[PDB]
Amino acid sequence: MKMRKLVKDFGDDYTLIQDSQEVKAILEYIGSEEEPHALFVKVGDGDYEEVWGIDSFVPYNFLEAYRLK
Repeated sequence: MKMRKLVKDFGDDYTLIQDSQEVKAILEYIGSEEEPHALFVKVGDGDYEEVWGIDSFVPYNFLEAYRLK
């Protein structure tokens, strides 16, 4: 499983989440103690198939995202 991925490599099958409150909700949902400021999520079959975070609120293609789910 690839545990790290460059933002620039997140295609259209992913969605960016920046809303502070939604990030918090998601993190609790998946049970993560990590504190990213933005998420890249892949939604699948009515659930979150993947959840990745970046420590920056603004997404830069060069940032490295880390998989949380």
